[PDB]
Amino acid sequence: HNKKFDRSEHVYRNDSFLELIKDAVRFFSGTPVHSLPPPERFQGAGVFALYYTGHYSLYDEYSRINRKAYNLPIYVGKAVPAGWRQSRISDHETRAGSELSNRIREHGRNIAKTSNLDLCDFSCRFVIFEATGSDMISTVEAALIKIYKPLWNTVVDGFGNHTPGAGRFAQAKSDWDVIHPGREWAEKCTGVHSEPYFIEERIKQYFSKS
Amino acid sequence: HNKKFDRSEHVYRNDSFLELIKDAVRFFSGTPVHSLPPPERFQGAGVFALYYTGHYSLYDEYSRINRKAYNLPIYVGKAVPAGWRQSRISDHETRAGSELSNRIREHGRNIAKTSNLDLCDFSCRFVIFEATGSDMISTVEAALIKIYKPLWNTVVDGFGNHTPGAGRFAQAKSDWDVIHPGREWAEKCTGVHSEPYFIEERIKQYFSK
DNA sequence: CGGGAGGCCCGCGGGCCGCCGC
DNA sequence: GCGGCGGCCCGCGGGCCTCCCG
Repeated sequence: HNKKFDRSEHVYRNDSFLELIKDAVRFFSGTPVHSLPPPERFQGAGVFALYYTGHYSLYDEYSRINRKAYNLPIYVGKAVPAGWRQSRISDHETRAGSELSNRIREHGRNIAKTSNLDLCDFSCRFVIFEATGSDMISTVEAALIKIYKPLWNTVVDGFGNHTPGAGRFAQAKSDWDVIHPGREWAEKCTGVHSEPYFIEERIKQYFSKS
Repeated sequence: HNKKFDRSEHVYRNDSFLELIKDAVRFFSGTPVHSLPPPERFQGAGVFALYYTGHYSLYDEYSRINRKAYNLPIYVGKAVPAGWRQSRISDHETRAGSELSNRIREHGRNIAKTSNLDLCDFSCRFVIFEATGSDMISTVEAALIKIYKPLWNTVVDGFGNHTPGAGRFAQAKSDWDVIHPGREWAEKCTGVHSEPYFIEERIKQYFSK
């Protein structure tokens, strides 16, 4: 403890970065668009976007919005370097990892298990933030989400989830699993999930705004 | 697609964003130290670190590391503003929330619950990131953890847990709990958990190079 | 039988609900 | 009945574990 509490001295303002962020976003937007997952595997961590062009009833708008360019993301994720929680890269260095390609791939697999979504109707964009750049990954991801408010980011939860595992079978599958059954593990959960009607209604709210 | 695939076309080269973290990390280091919890409540979202100065056997070494200054944190966390998960911020009708303060206190309180740690032996530092700097919170925390590798984040897991609740009761009591009862809810967990000897043996290792 | 990738655990803490004191 | 405080759900995904191919 120290006498004289003064809140002003704990606040961190440094505007320098906003322009760094808008430079990243700017760049992201012009990166080539590939199918899901990309035709080759690659090393790197970074950020990515998923785009829909199919006609599943609830999402048909995207085939309209995205008809002429990949304009609106359904989802935007990030693959951060290994070591975010414990930072234990302490005596086993690398092996330049490839965690971005891996998530993107994982997400492709999950879609491919759904009954009502066709992986052929998704594409992506992704950026690799190198060496020291890796520090941006999160911040850019937030900006992208602030700009597009992608549906699986701002209305429908659970796309990005891993299995809860035994020990957590009792919890509820996510909204994302209720409307898109089924990853196996989603079907082993006994927990009371949302009711399809509420999730569908949230989705319609999302597509009302001009 | 339509293209070739040219990994190179997706690469973002940047070097100065790292300097921003440096600035934030160094600034954090400078901020006034307060006990746990801080003497007053305050509004803001951001990052905080916790400090030990006590003599509970296993952690006694901190009383020698932090003897002269608040050097090495035992745990580093974050608190992000309300509606961050679905990017509906103080829209309508906040940003005047006080989530940083509030989590610092839930932390104090968990500690107060243990039978073998004394709250007075803990101090803290915190940084508030204001609007539009809150995008950064996540990252500063990660750097702070990379730099200080704080025992609880990197070795004695669990302090971070809120109650897992029903639905998750079959998981294993966390390392942290198994050395620091008694959070009510940890007793409800039924998974096969790690052994005190190996947890203590890991703490001994933390202080050995 | 070691390195990599994907499987299967729980960590951190966000969000929302309910109880409480205004 | 509000909003502040706690408590109890789970999102979101990191990391070790495994299984397999050398």
